[PDB]
Amino acid sequence: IFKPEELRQALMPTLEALYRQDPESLPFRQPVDPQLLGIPDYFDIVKNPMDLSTIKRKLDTGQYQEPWQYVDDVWLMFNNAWLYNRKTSRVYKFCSKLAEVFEQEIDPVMQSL
Amino acid sequence: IFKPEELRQALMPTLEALYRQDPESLPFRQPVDPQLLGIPDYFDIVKNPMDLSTIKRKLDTGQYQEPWQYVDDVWLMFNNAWLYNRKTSRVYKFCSKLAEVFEQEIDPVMQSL
Ligand SMILES: CC(=O)n1cc(C(=O)Nc2cc(CO[C@H]3CCCCO3)cc(C(=O)O)c2)c2ccccc21
Ligand SMILES: CC(=O)n1cc(C(=O)Nc2cc(CO[C@H]3CCCCO3)cc(C(=O)O)c2)c2ccccc21
Repeated sequence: IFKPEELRQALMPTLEALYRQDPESLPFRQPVDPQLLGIPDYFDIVKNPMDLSTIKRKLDTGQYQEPWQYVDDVWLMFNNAWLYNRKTSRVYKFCSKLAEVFEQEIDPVMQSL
Repeated sequence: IFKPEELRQALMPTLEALYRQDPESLPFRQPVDPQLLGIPDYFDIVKNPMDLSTIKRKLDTGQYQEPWQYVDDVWLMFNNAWLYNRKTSRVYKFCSKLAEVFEQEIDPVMQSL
């Protein structure tokens, strides 16, 4: 039993704190476009894309029933980037920065719920 | 014989240093849109518009043959902004800061190649 308008109250500050990271969030504010980014093999590796805009729209439009689905999506987005990208690349490091932030934002919110 | 991914690795640090200027890079991260910004004389004054998202695209999709073409697109972006906006304007002052930064990051990079 979980309602998605309280989930907005509860979880959106955590999402907002990822968007707040600048410039680290910018490669995550939109879906990965493999041709435009010059990474045509992206979907030979990643099979479930995720990004901040998809996560925000799902919060905004009730596609999250429980809060662990939001959490798993946020980790899917980061995992994808750690899976595809080189460890020395800026996008990898940006991923690790957002992940750090996300871990500290999300714990008290989830310990509450 | 500069290969696309060689230019991308060498030059993209300088593009990151531009994005890291907040708020100064904010008006430069997407193409100037006259309707949305209410400036219908923009294209009567600026003929070769340039912005960070275009420059990034060209680097991502190997559209630069040599480093001086990138350096040219960055300066074109600055010169358009100084040309169009009044000296007292936020956009002009922001531009000035982005150029002082770029000058400091482009130096070791061009020598290095
Ligand atoms: C999510 C993901 O894995 N990626 C995301 C990439 C990427 O550059 N995304 C990106 C990055 C940016 C701007 O990010 C800046 C951040 C500072 C470094 C210069 O780029 C804008 C957009 C967009 O408006 O569509 C997209 C990317 C590039 C190469 C390999 C992987 C990439
Ligand atoms: C590059 C250029 O010449 N311009 C860039 C202008 C501009 O404000 N672009 C802009 C600027 C911003 C960010 O605006 C910031 C500016 C500083 C902090 C307050 O918000 C976002 C967008 C967008 O959402 O597309 C666009 C602009 C406005 C008037 C005249 C010229 C302008």
